[PDB]
Amino acid sequence: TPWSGYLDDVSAKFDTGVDNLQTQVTEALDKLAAKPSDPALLAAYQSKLSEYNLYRNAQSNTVKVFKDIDAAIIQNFR
Amino acid sequence: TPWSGYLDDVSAKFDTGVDNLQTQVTEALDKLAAKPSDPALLAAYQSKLSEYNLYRNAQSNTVKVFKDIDAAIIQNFR
Amino acid sequence: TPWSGYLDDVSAKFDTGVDNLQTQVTEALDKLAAKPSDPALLAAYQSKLSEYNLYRNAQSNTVKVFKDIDAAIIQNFR
Amino acid sequence: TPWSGYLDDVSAKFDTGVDNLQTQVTEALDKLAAKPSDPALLAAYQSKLSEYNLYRNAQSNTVKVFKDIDAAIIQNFR
Amino acid sequence: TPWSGYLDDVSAKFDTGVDNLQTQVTEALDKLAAKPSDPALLAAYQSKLSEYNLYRNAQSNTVKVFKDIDAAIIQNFR
Amino acid sequence: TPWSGYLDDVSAKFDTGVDNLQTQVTEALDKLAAKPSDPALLAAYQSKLSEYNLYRNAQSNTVKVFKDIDAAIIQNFR
Amino acid sequence: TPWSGYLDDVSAKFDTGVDNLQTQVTEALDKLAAKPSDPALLAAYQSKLSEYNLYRNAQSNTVKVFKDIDAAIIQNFR
Amino acid sequence: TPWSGYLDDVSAKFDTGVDNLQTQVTEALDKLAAKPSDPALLAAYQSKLSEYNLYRNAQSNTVKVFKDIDAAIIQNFR
Amino acid sequence: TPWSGYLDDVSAKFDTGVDNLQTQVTEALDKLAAKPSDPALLAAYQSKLSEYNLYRNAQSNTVKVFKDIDAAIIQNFR
Amino acid sequence: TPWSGYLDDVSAKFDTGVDNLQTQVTEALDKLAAKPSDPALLAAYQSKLSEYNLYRNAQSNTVKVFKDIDAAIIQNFR
Amino acid sequence: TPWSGYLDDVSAKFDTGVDNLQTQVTEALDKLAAKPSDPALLAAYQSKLSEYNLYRNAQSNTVKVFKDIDAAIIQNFR
Amino acid sequence: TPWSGYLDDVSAKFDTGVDNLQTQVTEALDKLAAKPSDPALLAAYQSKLSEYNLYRNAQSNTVKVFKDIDAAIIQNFR
Amino acid sequence: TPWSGYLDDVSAKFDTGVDNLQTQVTEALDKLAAKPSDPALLAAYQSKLSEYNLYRNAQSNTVKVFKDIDAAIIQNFR
Repeated sequence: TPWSGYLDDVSAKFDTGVDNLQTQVTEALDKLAAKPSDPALLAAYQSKLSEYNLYRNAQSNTVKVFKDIDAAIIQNFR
Repeated sequence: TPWSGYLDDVSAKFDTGVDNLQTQVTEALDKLAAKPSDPALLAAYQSKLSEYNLYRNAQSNTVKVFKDIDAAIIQNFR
Repeated sequence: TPWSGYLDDVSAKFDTGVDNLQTQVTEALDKLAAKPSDPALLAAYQSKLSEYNLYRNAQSNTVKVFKDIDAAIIQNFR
Repeated sequence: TPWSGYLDDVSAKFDTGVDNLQTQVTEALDKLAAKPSDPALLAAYQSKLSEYNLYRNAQSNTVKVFKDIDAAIIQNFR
Repeated sequence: TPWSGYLDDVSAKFDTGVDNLQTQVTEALDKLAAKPSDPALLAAYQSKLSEYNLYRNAQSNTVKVFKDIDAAIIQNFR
Repeated sequence: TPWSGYLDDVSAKFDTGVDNLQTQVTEALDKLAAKPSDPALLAAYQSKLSEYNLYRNAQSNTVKVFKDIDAAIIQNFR
Repeated sequence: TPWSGYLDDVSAKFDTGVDNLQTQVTEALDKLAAKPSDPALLAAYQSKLSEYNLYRNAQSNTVKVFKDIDAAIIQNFR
Repeated sequence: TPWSGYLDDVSAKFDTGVDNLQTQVTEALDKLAAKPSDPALLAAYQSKLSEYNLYRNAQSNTVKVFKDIDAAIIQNFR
Repeated sequence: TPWSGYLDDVSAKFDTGVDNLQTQVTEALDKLAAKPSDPALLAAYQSKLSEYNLYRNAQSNTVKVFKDIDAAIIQNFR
Repeated sequence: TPWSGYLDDVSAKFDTGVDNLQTQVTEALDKLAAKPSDPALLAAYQSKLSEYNLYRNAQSNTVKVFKDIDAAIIQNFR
Repeated sequence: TPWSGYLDDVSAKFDTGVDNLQTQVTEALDKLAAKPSDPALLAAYQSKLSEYNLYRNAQSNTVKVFKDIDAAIIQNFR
Repeated sequence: TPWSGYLDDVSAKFDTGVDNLQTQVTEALDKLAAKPSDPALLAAYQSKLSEYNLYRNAQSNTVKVFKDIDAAIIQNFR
Repeated sequence: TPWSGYLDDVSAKFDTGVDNLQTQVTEALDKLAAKPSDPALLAAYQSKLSEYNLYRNAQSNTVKVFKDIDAAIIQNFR
């Protein structure tokens, strides 16, 4: 069984919170690269890329906060 | 179920806000290309093309604003 | 009873300080998406969107300041 | 009571600053479309349309300036 | 007696340094909104608005500098 | 009679040293939240918030120093 | 005493640099509108109108340059 | 084996997404330079050059976005 | 004796590096405002204004760099 | 006679090391607040403010070092 | 035999993890400097330079983390 | 021997990468200024000036990137 | 004989490691201040200033590390 800590479970909630955003970004890029002059494909790709940008930034900053909460408590043991 | 974020829902309101503007531009182009010397077809195509031009510009700039609002908040987590 | 801290009460003052700005932005977007070529609707939406932009930026930066004031005091306990 | 911010009040001064310019443009267009070969109607419509053009450009650029003034101050909080 | 700190006194020097710039911007806007096609009023308003823009930017950045000078000294107490 | 130690009297000098800074910060926030796009209100709130930030930091670090002076003397009793 | 900044003084040099160009344009228009078929009046009005056109364009662009010089310096404070 | 990172693979999808656009632009230029007064050659070259213009702009901006996503995560390691 | 630091001496080298550029810009503006339709005066003023623009930008950015070099060293004292 | 310790004498060397830097910063601010759009006044104030910033940081960190040297020796008495 | 610690072995995994990225950046720069107006060479160099930028940042931050883990353990010996 | 760092060697590759582009721009300007109405001289000067424009922009941005790579590593020493 | 410790000898290796970088920065500034619009002088000064910036940062951080190594050993005497 692969072990998962508390910081893993926080980062897992973003991964399960979006259904297939990792799939939808890759598929929208492949349709865009086939014909990069379609306004229907450009506006669709702008939405999914900007959505994926806010996805990783909210994920990585959240893990950073819970790390600093835990490190402040462990220091007060000794 | 295809997942849709908040930026998807903002861009979807422009898509549902016009009924068949993507259809009307394509149909007016096909009637124009059959006979590109009809003043009734030129004036009809000028209206629909200029309407489609303002459609994508208002859509793409609106998504850009809500991205910068969200990125300013996520930065203030840590 | 839902508990509310001091940082909740600071952020609540921005929420009660505007009456229905969350409503007015959504309603102005829906009227704009119905007809995105009306100058009366574009100028109305520019005002409410720029007002909503300054709303969240002043809110999020204010909470960040009071967090750093409190964290400086808690560090000087031990 | 409909809430109005500072940027709303700046844009409202242009709206109250002209009495019925939104009415006068629409009425001059309706008289022009009835008979678009009258020089008295063409010269009247040229004046009101060019007046309405300078109206929206001075309005929209003014709101853009006060937005950038406010965003520079809010950034210097934290 | 309303208390005023050192950062208040720095920001007060910009307020007393201009006599009635807050008045002159508001009065020039009201004369402009009455007739927004007068070149004498546009050129007068461009000067006062750009002057008011440099006013707040020089004020807010100056207060930010003296804050960081003081915070560096207070940290070296303990 | 509420008892007050020496560390209470040091912290009381900051409280009496400012007249109504706790009042002025709260009142400036309430005026800002009513209309968070007024440059006169943003620049006033930047001054009072940054003044309140230096207030608590100078207060809390000063009490920390006098604690460590006293604890060094009490250790040299036995 | 009406306060005048540096950008006011730059724009004032164009106003004092021409003696009565604002008067001469208005007077030449009034003589032209009385009899708009006089070649002596048309050629006189072409000269003064084209002179007034270069007047405002050189004035407004000059103020724009000194604004961008000042804004680049104020940014390098903090 | 030539190593290829993730940013290489994103830029490679635009290169494989078009078949021979780098060839078609060069060949259309060579046919145009032989006889630069043929309307069949001018209209063919306008299409391929404008297509190649949107090709590089969509490619270079996409790589810039994924760089800023990665740099935000690497900063939150320490 | 007026004291001058190292950052004063860096900024003084730009001031002594140009002989009378502050004079030449003011004199070219006064000759331009007397007759703002002379191509010999417009082309002379374009050269001196663009020269003065690069003067302040190179000056202010240079002082900003030496400030950040010094602040990095002073931090490594304690 | 006002008593002065060794840490007073170290901090006094910075005060006597600059002649009138406390005067020059205050005078440059008063000239700037009278006309905050003069590039000669902005560049002069950038130099003196950045000089005053490095002044207090080098002063306060130096006193912190000599405090920690003395506290390490006093601890080794008993 | 050249000795290699644990921090050397962590940094060595980035060096062996890329095959010839140090070679590919240098070769792409030499081809770019020969003709710095080729879009095929600019887009190739943007990819390799941005890849090399993320390479060193992920390497240097990783070594910093394992240093702080080890220093926390060594402190708890005595 | 004149010392040259790594950033000097990167900037030197652009200088040696072009043979005499600094010479060719100056010579094409001198031939153009002798007779600025020759289409053979205008089209030759457009090519060399636009080539020199891309030369300095690619040079200066490349040095900026390697500076930020080095500054990120030096920060992780202490 | 001027005494030199171990920390002096570490800082001396940076000073002897560059031949005349202190000279080359000062000479490039003097040539730049004579004519601050020469692209050959701007690009030369960008290279030497950025080289001098990395020089002091690598020097000052290195001395800080060897200080903390020595202070950890001296503490373990008693």
